[PDB]
Amino acid sequence: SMSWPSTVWHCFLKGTRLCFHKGSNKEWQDVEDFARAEGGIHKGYGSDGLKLLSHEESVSFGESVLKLTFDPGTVEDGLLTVECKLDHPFYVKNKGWSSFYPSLTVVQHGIPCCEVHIGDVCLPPGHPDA
Repeated sequence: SMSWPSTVWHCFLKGTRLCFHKGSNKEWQDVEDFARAEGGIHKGYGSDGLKLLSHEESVSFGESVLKLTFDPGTVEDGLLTVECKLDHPFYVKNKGWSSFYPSLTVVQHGIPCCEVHIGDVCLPPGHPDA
């Protein structure tokens, strides 16, 4: 609808931290450090979308953050847990732009959003349905 913000890797914005449940690195890593380290252990990861399974809120170094767990749809690829800002937007298949905090997303990105819920399939930029 409104055009994509600048993503670092998959649908994830700057400041996101990634924790892959499977593979050679199961530690938390900054998304930019990860994207630089790739070209490529995770090529194509989540290319059909990332289904949100769970969410919670936390504080990290004085900042309120979300912690989310996503399913890419293949057991062998494994789940992904991320830490992201409260205003992180997601482009949900069959629903469009969504956020856990639509008003904070408006201020930070200018994008009007529905509310995200468990079950939503979050698409990467350039997915055919995105």
